[PDB]
Amino acid sequence: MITAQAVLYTQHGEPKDVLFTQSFEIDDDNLAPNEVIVKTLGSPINPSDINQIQGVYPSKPAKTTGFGTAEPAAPCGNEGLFEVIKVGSNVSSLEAGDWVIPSHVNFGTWRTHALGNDDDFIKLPNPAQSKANGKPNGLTINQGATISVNPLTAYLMLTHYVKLTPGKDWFIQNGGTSAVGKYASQIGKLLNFNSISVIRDRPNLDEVVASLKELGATQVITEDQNNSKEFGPTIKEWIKQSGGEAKLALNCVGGKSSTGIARKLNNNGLMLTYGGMSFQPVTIPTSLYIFKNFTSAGFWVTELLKNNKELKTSTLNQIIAWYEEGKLTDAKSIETLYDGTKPLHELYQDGVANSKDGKQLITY
Amino acid sequence: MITAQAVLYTQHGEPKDVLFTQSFEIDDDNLAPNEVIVKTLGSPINPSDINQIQGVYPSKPAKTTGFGTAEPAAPCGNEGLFEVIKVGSNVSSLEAGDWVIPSHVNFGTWRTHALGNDDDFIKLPNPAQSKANGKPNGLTINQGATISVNPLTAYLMLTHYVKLTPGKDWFIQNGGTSAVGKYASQIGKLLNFNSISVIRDRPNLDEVVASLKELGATQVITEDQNNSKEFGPTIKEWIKQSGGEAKLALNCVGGKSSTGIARKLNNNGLMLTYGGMSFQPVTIPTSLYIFKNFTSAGFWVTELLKNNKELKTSTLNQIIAWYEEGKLTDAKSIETLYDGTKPLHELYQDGVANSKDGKQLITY
Repeated sequence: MITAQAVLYTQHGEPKDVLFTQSFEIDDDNLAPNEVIVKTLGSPINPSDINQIQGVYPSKPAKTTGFGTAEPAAPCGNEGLFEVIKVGSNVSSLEAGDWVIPSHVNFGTWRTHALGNDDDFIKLPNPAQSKANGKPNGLTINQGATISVNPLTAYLMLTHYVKLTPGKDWFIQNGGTSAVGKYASQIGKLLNFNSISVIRDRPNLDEVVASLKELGATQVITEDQNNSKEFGPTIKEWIKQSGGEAKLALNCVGGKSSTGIARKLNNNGLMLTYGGMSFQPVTIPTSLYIFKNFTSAGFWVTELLKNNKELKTSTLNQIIAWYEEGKLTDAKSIETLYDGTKPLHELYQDGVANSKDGKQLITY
Repeated sequence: MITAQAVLYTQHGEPKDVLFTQSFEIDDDNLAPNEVIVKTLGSPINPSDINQIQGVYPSKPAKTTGFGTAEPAAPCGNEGLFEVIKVGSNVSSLEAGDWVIPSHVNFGTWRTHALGNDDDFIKLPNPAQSKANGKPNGLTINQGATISVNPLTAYLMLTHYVKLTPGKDWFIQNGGTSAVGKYASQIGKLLNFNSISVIRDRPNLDEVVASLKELGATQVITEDQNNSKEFGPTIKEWIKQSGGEAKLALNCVGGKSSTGIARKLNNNGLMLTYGGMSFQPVTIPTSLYIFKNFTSAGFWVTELLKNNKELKTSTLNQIIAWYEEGKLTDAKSIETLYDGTKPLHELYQDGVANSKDGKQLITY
């Protein structure tokens, strides 16, 4: 018997108000043939996890009595890295010591342990296995635990919609220092796409620019420069000199920033909106739609990879391999280790409150 | 020889400052084999016509000296109804008395006559021909003169992008009292599509609403109602009771109105923006793109039909048949007849100045 902890809520609301910790049992002596028990290594806090709890994100786990509660309760967290502890008699795809992530969203990763079926999980190579496979790196816990949302988002937006000609064509993105933005710059470099990253001005601007360019952004401009009529010829020349075209815009900001990046595209451009900065709508001039054959659409990795296991698998495999081959780097998380002195839900509540400090990873 | 008049400008600007009327001669008795001489019967004043004159429209006729000016001067007008008066020795597709429209944009329709090739024109049936062939109606001059843009725009937006299920599915549009809006309502009735028309409020709202419903709008709402959060449930219930979905939004306004109609689409909705209400960008909440698989695109009839003569023909033939059958109606134009006692360009200048009165048609 294993006693486990899970972070739950019985009603939607702010995490600081509605979260609690539930102790529950998992019978490791009574595994069904296709069942596996996993023990959590780490799980991050993403905006989507918080919005889910808040009741404003339309993909969420059902409230159930599964954790032995008095009322139906929902678990929390959609991504996480776990270690396989024990497998049932018919399980061949997993064995003890393997690393896994959930195969689907809404699994609930803010907890110490989970019992599921072997197909509720996708195997990642653990460091010993990457090493034995001759790879120069193994995945870190943070890499494994955040692999399933941000890296896939960047990869898919860049490859699944418009085909950019390698060595010629351009994408432009705002939120250039966001997690997805930094992955997009790296993947753009790997795919041989040119890119412009648009970022907020800041005091250490020269250093941030050099850092993004090392990641793979071809050019970096500020939002003031994006807005500036008089800075605008510089950008047209960049694209002209390359011999290609700006075909794709990635928007996670909205408002004036969305306008500014849309206007930099050539004719027949596509914008994908994958995020937003509160009550700031996507704002595009009428003339771009009518006279420049401009299209604006959305991206939501959750919906896209719903009923597309092959696309999910093959994208995941490439991201894993790139970490192993030293070709992709993650932003560092602030790690809080659960040792059992403080209620689990409180580590996550602190993480939520401290979101502006950086990506919060609760580790175990 | 024929003595003709054309409305020209040598410099871009407001029509009231830059237009003048140029006399020119057309060699009546000296047509090349494929050439055609037409007399204008009527040409409307459209916003795009004015925008070309202002120099802020991306598709314009070349400035030349072919009208007998001293400087380069461009003609005016893209839409118009002409009557063939004489044809060259190898023309078989057209004869004297035939009604025709220009086959391409930038023809210059604000003039009394023109010389072209047979392939610069598309034939429409004249009323004598429709009548002789047993049709209950023939085209009026206004119908013919205005057939080439607005009716085709309404037909194509409704049928070429998304397939609406007869009896069940919905489109929503703003500018419901616009020429295109009133065509879309009628086409909606004829093809059994449900529709919501959003219109600005006005002192005679009830009369306008009754009139749009007779043309074929299923429901008519004000912009206030469009902006109301509390009205969402009524719209949701209209769509639920029909068993269909709101799949298509037609936007010619921008700003809050565009937000409003977008929000009323079901998942997987498409917006086509075909016009805009002066410095009001298309404004779409982030959540629609991410969570409702919303797409926003453009519509420009000039670009769509450039190299799709067959789509143009087929569409036009339908509008022509509906007019002959009495199934489609135009909005009545204010007509100013050119008789030689007032300079032609002054008739157009007055029309531009009187745009708020209604569509202006100069006749000959």
